Amino acid sequence: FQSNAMFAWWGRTVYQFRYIVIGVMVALCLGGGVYGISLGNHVTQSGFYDEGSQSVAASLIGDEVYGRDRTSHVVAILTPPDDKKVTDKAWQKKVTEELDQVVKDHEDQIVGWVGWLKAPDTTDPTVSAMKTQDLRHTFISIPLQGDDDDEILKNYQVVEPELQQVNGGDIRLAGLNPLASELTGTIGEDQKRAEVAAIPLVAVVLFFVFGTVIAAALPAIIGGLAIAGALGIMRLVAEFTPVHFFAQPVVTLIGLGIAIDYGLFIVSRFREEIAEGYDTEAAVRRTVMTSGRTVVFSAVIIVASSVPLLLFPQGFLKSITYAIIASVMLAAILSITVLAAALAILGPRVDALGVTTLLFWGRLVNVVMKRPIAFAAPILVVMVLLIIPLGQLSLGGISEKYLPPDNAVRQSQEQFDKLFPGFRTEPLTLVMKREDGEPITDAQIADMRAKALTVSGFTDPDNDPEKMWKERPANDSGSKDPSVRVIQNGLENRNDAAKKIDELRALQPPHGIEVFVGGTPALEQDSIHSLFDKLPLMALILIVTTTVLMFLAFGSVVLPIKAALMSALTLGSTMGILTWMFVDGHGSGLMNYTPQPLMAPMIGLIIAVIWGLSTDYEVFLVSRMVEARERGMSTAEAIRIGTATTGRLITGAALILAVVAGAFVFSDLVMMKYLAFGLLIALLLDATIIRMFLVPAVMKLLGDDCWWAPRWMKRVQEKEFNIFEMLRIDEGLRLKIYKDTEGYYTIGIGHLLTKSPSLNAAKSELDKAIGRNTNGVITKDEAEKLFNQDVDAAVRGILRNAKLKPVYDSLDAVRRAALINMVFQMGETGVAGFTNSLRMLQQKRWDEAAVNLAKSRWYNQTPNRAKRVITTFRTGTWDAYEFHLGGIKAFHHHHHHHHH
Ligand SMILES: CCCCCCCCCCCCO[C@@H]1O[C@H](CO)[C@@H](O[C@H]2O[C@H](CO)[C@@H](O)[C@H](O)[C@H]2O)[C@H](O)[C@H]1O
Ligand SMILES: CCCCCCCCCCCCO[C@@H]1O[C@H](CO)[C@@H](O[C@H]2O[C@H](CO)[C@@H](O)[C@H](O)[C@H]2O)[C@H](O)[C@H]1O
Ligand SMILES: CCCCCCCCCCCCO[C@@H]1O[C@H](CO)[C@@H](O[C@H]2O[C@H](CO)[C@@H](O)[C@H](O)[C@H]2O)[C@H](O)[C@H]1O
Ligand SMILES: CCCCCCCCCCCCO[C@@H]1O[C@H](CO)[C@@H](O[C@H]2O[C@H](CO)[C@@H](O)[C@H](O)[C@H]2O)[C@H](O)[C@H]1O
Ligand SMILES: CCCCCCCCCCCCO[C@@H]1O[C@H](CO)[C@@H](O[C@H]2O[C@H](CO)[C@@H](O)[C@H](O)[C@H]2O)[C@H](O)[C@H]1O
Ligand SMILES: CCCCCCCCCCCCO[C@@H]1O[C@H](CO)[C@@H](O[C@H]2O[C@H](CO)[C@@H](O)[C@H](O)[C@H]2O)[C@H](O)[C@H]1O
Ligand SMILES: CC(C)=CCC/C(C)=C/CNCCN[C@H]1[C@@H]2C[C@H]3C[C@@H](C2)C[C@@H]1C3
Ligand SMILES: NC(=O)CN(CC(=O)O)CC(=O)O
Ligand SMILES: NC(=O)CN(CC(=O)O)CC(=O)O
Repeated sequence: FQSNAMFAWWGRTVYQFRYIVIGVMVALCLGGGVYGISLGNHVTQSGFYDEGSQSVAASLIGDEVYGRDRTSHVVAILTPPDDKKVTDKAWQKKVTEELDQVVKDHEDQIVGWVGWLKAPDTTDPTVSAMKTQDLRHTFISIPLQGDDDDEILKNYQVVEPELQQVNGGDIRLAGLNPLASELTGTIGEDQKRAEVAAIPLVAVVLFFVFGTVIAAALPAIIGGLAIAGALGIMRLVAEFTPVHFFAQPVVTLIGLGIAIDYGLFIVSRFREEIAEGYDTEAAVRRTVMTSGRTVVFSAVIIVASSVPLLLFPQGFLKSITYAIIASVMLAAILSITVLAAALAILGPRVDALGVTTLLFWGRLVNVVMKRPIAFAAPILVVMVLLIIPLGQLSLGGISEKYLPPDNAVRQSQEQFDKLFPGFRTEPLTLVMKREDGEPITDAQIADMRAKALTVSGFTDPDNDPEKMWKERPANDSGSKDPSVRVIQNGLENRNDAAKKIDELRALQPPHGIEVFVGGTPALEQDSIHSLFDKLPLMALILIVTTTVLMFLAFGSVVLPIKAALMSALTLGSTMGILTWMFVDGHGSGLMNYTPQPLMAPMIGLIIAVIWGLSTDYEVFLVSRMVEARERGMSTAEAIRIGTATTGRLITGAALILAVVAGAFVFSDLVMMKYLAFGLLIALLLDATIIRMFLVPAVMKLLGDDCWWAPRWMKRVQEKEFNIFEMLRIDEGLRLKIYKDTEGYYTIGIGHLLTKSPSLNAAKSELDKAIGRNTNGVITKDEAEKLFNQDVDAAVRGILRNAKLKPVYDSLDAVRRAALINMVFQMGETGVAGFTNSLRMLQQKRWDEAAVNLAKSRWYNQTPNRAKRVITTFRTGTWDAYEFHLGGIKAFHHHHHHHHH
């Protein structure tokens, strides 16, 4: 619990079942990936509104009674080839027959085609308006089949290829479905751009991190298994709840980079351990206990940064939140299962194949350390003046402007609105529902119209307020229930939406009738309102949880307050820049996008994403500084320690992430660029300004005060392993007299009492040793003290031996215990026989000594104990004893049994 206890268990478990683990998980990830390629046909485009808003309710009631509008499904501009005019009866007949053929061949997809071209001899002003007055252009409407927008789009995409060939191909398709097909079509382009531009780029970066093919390929394989598995999970999620189109690229944009970053960290750690002298099995466990632990905790931070998005009612954000959680969790799991097992099978062979086969930063901190205010105050001000273009943001819905200005589908729509003005409308609606269920009378309608005319700001083309707020059209999909009537009118200024909606909702409905104010402006504004109405609580929950987790990771009261400061800074600065780029349009001409109002759900998402990004990177950096301090370093040093060995990893992690996000800034979908850029900025801001400058400078405000909590701080007693626990394993611990392998009476930790066959003689010796009537039984304490005096005796003899005193003096405390261990087992004169091996140890040639000692007869008679001691010589840690193989069936009394 709250301890490496379980990571230690899994670290050794994953090695032991390295074949089973690596087989099952790859099977599941590949199996899921195969199952996850059908996700593309089970995704939705809906989820940008508030399902519980009055505007959505108005739409449901409206569509129920009057029928959903299908006149906007497909709009098609027809233009006669040889500067001919639409009045040409011959041209009229060929095109008409072409249109009838498409409808005849696709009646499951198409309702029919409607337009002036169907009745050129009409007196209808609107129908006659479906042709330009130069008679060079005319448009038709092509209503499609389907009971929801996803089904309708699929029906469009079915008939689109043949529909595009009408009029010799000179037919321009616009409206909802051609635009929706183009907007959702951006997904595949971004995926393919990642698969071709981002993947080899990541491969190169990885190959410049490790000098080896295998070591560089492993993180890439993990990312690929993560994407496959995550998409399979999202496909499973689709069986229960709607999954948005935008969830698929998020898996690749965010999941892939994070997964590879995880793999990079763990493989890198595994190599450290190998180089430190630990064998494969131990290296695997130590990697999981440290890096695996860091990865899992990283996943928790990101999940905790994503969950608050579920407070938002937009299905768009919910799907994405599910996608992030599924990606990050799977990434963390894979890095400590498949990857660990792979390293457990490969071992040092992760560096077997190198480049041949397919072919004082450290004082810079000090500068700012000495000069904290020389760097902090300017940056602290600069990143605030970057927040000032965050006070100038606009919010809108989805339009053709989300596509680049040179996009053919966008331009077709823009030509339609140019050639045929007035046809495209976004009116506010007054949806009236009578509660009794009885018909709504003309008196009640005239009542509502009057109260609507009270509100100003609505269009009036016919210059007569009697012809304002006309009744919504009805089709054959409508129930025509008399208890529901809908009147509607458009705004003169669309930026008056939020205000005019309230005024309409301020009116008083007549005769007990529920009035629902709807329309696309209402849907957008209600969604905008819903998101900022809940943003504070989401922000509170976000900040609190991330701070609470940092209370646990740091053990400080100030540092989490400090990091919150930093994230809120790098957030507001980043979002201020994004607003400067996408709202004000700085960079628009260069990156070929249109300056426009943002989308409110993308703000909630980018807040969570930037926050979790800032928190995760600072936790890893700071947590280590903390470890150095506990290790005994100085405030200024602990910081130096921290920054320097997180350095190469953080930059290597930020870079790979930047590559992936960099592939997505080229997306034709403008909100995708907004997201990908938000990544790059906050990433760059943390990999440099925050980490290398602000943090250390804003860590010097004080020496020893940032580390402070009451006695509600980590105990970290550390059960500092000692020589007592060491030989307790090798020689046993018995509190009652027993016979060892030679049949001699022994007690405690291998302490010979006597060679007499008499038990009472041994009890005699024990009573004189402990200083009381023991009756053959001692306490653990008495055994420990007894053991100590034996250790002192062994040391005195070692220091008395001229063959052992030099090597003993040269050794660290841990390796000294290993030498004492040998003296206990075979005696000083025995240990002094290893003249060459002792010389190697004295020269700190750990590997050579370890190799040489294994060739001994001592290793032959007692391999398990010898390997334990030898490993201790190789690494200089207690690792060989803190985790050892069970058994130890034979106990034997040691040399240097001290007597009173
Ligand atoms: C772990 C890493 C890799 C992840 C890989 C994930 C594998 C995905 C699961 C394997 C395939 C599951 O198969 C799928 O399961 C669900 C069970 O609820 C079934 O779905 C069933 O339950 C839902 C519950 O409302 C019903 O709406 C549905 O009509 C019904 O058929 C699917 O018909 C089946 O096709
Ligand atoms: C992502 C952004 C999406 C952008 C969406 C842009 C789509 C624009 C859709 C334009 C809709 C044009 O739809 C067109 O409207 C007129 C009415 O106004 C219809 O005309 C219909 O109503 C008129 C009178 O109101 C009747 O006299 C006529 O008999 C009838 O056909 C046309 O049959 C239809 O083709
Ligand atoms: C990256 C993949 C993620 C998927 C991206 C989303 C693509 C699908 C949504 C594109 C269109 C947005 O959703 C759509 O917006 C337009 C206006 O905003 C609405 O269209 C409304 O306004 C237009 C004029 O502007 C009217 O002609 C039309 O009668 C009316 O319905 C649609 O009712 C709504 O369905
Ligand atoms: C060890 C294996 C390593 C690789 C494993 C990863 C497998 C998954 C990678 C590809 C993601 C799934 O496959 C993906 O599915 C959808 C539908 O099938 C495709 O995309 C399709 O629908 C999307 C939106 O729904 C459209 O934008 C696109 O025009 C269309 O082609 C993607 O272009 C394809 O990339
Ligand atoms: C601390 C633990 C961290 C790990 C948490 C893992 C995440 C799992 C939490 C799922 C929350 C429950 O998910 C529940 O179903 C859907 C999912 O969109 C939500 O969606 C709700 O509104 C949508 C509109 O889009 C409806 O289609 C849906 O019928 C409705 O349930 C609910 O508001 C939510 O209550
Ligand atoms: C992690 C920290 C998180 C930060 C905490 C965030 C709390 C900030 C709450 C501010 C509330 C802003 O409130 C919101 O402002 C914008 C304008 O700016 C309004 O938006 C309205 O005005 C703008 C400009 O005229 C229009 O483009 C937009 O279509 C319209 O809806 C919203 O209707 C309103 O709800
Ligand atoms: C998607 C939402 C809600 C937030 C963004 C999620 C993102 C990118 C966090 C940044 N952190 C991911 C990789 N971080 C890397 C990992 C390896 C190593 C040690 C840890 C873990 C810290 C660094 C260096
Ligand atoms: N482990 C040892 O020192 C064995 N030595 C024995 C010695 O140094 O006297 C022989 C050797 O190094 O080959
Ligand atoms: N492990 C035992 O029971 C006996 N041991 C001997 C010992 O621990 O001293 C054999 C060995 O370690 O190879």
